[PDB]
Amino acid sequence: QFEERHLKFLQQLGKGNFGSVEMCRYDPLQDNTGEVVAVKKLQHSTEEHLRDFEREIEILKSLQHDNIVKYKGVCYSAGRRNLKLIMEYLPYGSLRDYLQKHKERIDHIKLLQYTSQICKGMEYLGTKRYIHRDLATRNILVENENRVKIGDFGLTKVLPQDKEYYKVKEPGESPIFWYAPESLTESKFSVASDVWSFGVVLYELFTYIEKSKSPPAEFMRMIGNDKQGQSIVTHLIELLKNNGRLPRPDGCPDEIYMIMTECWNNNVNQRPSFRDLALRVDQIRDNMA
Ligand SMILES: CCCS(=O)(=O)N[C@H]1C[C@@H](N(C)c2ncnc3[nH]ccc23)C1
Repeated sequence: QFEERHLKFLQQLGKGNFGSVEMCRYDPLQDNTGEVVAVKKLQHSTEEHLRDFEREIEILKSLQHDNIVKYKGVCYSAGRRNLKLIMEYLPYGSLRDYLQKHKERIDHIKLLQYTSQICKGMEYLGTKRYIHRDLATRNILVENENRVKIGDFGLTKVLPQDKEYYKVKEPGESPIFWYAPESLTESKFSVASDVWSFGVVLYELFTYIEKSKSPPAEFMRMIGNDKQGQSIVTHLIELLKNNGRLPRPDGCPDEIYMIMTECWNNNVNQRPSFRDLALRVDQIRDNMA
């Protein structure tokens, strides 16, 4: 149980259109010896966003896996109008920041160890028919030098039993440069669209988060200056339809780029499964040694 009066703000960790994550101390003894936790809260709270947040909390509470961030509890203290999700806090931070910082000691075998773990986490979500929808290094956390965890479930949805996709028509900001074509055009999300986004995560890893090499940076460079009265998402859809793809990262092995290109198939049914991805990654890693 978490009492609101004992949560002490330390630092901001990240932001989403309607959500924010903060590093807080939970200090019931009020002597600064309390545990440091990660607190997720709604930015501009609504009755609709609260119900969605309740679902997100039920999703994370239902997950227990070595490569999934741990649920600690909730903090209401003021009915259902100031709901907070309490999670474990990982001092090493996001994989996005860690990779950039430690790019000299992180080798390809290490990148593939993280890749394998994300795949394992994703296969586990699949057993529960959960679609993550927002896979990105920004949302992956570093437990230690040999372990990562999927750390946010803000866009995660459960598939209904009757279909293999979830349709989401909703404002505002979508991570369009991580989205599968059918997610851009039909707002259709599936295990297959999470595989496409995984391909983009694999790309982020092998660029070591070089700012000018990010998926928005590369797609924008490919779209070019000829924007002339058309939106960026219109240009992106056309580019993907015409088989335009993110380039092979500098020093990335052909076999690893092949996995990315397979994830980025226009036909959802031709994309690999997360079990096949783990097999292929684990073996490329074993061969590197
Ligand atoms: C709201 C949209 C998602 S976001 O803000 O783009 N990414 C999240 C911030 C968080 N993160 C870096 C964390 N850092 C350390 N410990 C942690 N536990 C739990 C989380 C967490 C992932």
